[PDB]
Amino acid sequence: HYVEPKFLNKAFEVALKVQIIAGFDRGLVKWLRVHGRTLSTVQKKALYFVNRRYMQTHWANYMLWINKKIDALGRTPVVGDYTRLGAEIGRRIDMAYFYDFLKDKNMIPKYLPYMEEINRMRPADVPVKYM
Repeated sequence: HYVEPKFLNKAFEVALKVQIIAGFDRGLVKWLRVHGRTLSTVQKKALYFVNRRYMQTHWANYMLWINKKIDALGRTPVVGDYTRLGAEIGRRIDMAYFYDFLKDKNMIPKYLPYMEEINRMRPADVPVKYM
């Protein structure tokens, strides 16, 4: 049996997704400390979904940046490198600018079954596509 190669080691992909989602979520918690009493339970879940889907649709953009950092290391990369880079993305995207738009313009998405499915996944399992 042939083995289909992966385009990024699974553990490396997992470190990126865990750290990006964790960082986006940390900023959502700080934003909800201020605004959470003005949002319904389903609206708050929709914003958690927004975090995961934002990572998914910006994945290829992040990979371009990650790969330049990896090429600059001067050695074989290891999982810790992807943890550090995913945490940097997780902290630097100022998602509250988007939360403010969604709240202030009454644009928080209607919460749907597929969104709850994505929220209930482990970050490690959230699907990404390489392009």
